[PDB]
Amino acid sequence: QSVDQLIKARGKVYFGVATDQNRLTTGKNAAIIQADFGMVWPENSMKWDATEPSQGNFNFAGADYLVNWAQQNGKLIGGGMLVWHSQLPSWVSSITDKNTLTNVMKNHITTLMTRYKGKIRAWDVVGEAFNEDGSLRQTVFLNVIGEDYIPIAFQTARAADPNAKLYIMDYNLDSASYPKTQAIVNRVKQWRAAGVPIDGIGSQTHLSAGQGAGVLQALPLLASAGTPEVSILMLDVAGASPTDYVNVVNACLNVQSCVGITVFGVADPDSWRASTTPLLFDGNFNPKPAYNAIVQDLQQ
Amino acid sequence: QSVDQLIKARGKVYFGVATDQNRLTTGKNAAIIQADFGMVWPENSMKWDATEPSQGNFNFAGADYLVNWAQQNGKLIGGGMLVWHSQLPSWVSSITDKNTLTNVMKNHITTLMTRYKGKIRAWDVVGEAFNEDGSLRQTVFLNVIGEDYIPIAFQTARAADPNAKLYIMDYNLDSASYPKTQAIVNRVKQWRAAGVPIDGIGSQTHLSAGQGAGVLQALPLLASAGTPEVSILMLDVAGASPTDYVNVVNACLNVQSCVGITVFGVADPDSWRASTTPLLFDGNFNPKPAYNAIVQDLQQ
Repeated sequence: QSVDQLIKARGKVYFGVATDQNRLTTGKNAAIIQADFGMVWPENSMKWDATEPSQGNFNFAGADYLVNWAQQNGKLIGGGMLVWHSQLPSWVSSITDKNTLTNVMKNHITTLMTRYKGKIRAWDVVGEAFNEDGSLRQTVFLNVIGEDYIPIAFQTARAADPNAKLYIMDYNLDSASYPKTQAIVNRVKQWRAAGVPIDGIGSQTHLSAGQGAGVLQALPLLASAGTPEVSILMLDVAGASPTDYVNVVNACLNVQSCVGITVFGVADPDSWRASTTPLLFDGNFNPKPAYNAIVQDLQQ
Repeated sequence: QSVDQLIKARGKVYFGVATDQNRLTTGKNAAIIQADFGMVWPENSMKWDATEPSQGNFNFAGADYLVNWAQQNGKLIGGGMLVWHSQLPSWVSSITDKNTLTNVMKNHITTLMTRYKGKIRAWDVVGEAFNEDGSLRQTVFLNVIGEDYIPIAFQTARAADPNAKLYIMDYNLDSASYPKTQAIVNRVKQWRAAGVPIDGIGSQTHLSAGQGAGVLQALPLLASAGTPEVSILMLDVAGASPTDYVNVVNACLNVQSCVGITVFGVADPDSWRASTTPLLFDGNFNPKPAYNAIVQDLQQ
């Protein structure tokens, strides 16, 4: 039974999953995504070291495959990250000239978004821009361009595909009392009041056992930044307890601006932290109790 | 225990496995490969749709990753397929001029091989070139260029990297009485007598329960073509019976020119036919009975 259908029935946009070409051609991933999920997200195939490994040499084969598969099968598509310090090729982090890096950043955004113009529901334009204390992370982009790199990236992205929702993304936004959570709210409010086109906050939710409950307060706080959308992104939960997963889903239902949830893979052995069996299907592609508890929660 | 260490002790070159970047960053695949396998073969990253999706414009991000991982961890590397009708961009298959397709084919081979010159033990230069009845498969290469496309491919390959072993590969070479088995032997003997540098036949061994016994007669028949090497490539066996797998390993051991065996993935859920559970590790990354039977067989 399909959690995407059930969550749409509750007024949300999607229940989604990260995937890529070799997932869709192995295992039972393609069948499960067709039946049970409404949106796909590139596991790796749109990050910077995958898509522009040297200057101007774009690698689009993998993303092309995912985009075509999604369209053929009637699924929504997300993408990102456009601007991110991890998985950043050395040729970008070596740049010290402000104008050069500004144009490199603008060209990377514009080329990716233009290739799939109109087909991508939402992009994470900037990711992991905050330190844990809430100050801005001192990446090459902050150090060289300055604080306006975030305004410039969103402005550039809006011009490239005016139809896409533009998100800022970060992790460790799972507790309301955490400084990072409050800082991103305060900065996003101030950017949007200055005209920066930030449509969404995406919360990359990687939880330990028992941390689902805290998202019931954190997600409302993120929503108070006033963005039209917020999302739960790349969700997984060590142990995959029903309680944790149901708490996260209910946080999504409780927050009007929360458009949906994306889990970080289908089956446990294909997780980046597989020994914590943190996903909704087991190594035999059977649904786990957490999957069934979500169905039951969404039916009510 | 490492099947690769054990097969090396019986005088063979490797026990290998197919993999790629997102396998190495998820599950337990990297740790099992480090401990137990001696060679890696790209699941997808070196095929034509991934490496030359528009004419003359090459994508190497995924393949570079695999080659660097392998070098860092002391593993042999295989590559392919260079010339293959599947996963073939439509810009190639719509060429109708013989000289243009020949140059396109030569440019694809030379670029890939030159980039990793000296780092790749063996290349599958041509794949799946035969029909089941033993005639040559009518691909764009055969139709536009003619049967000379296979000599041209290998000659070009030998010039691009003289240190690499050059292989032709095909499937359903698993029975000594099947027409396709004798047919590839016939043609390889004739090509080699004409000076075509075919160093190896790679037998893409995808078996159903009970077919391992036939490989004991088929692989020596393949070896009668006189190539320096033969190999078992992309091995998997529906049901993963110890008896089938041991029979395949013993065929390798019995054939002087068989240099090793490559299995088509690490764990069952990541197989292209996962429902047949055809690999040596299960969905929790535990070694299966077939793995332990291979260990015992290699120690006898």
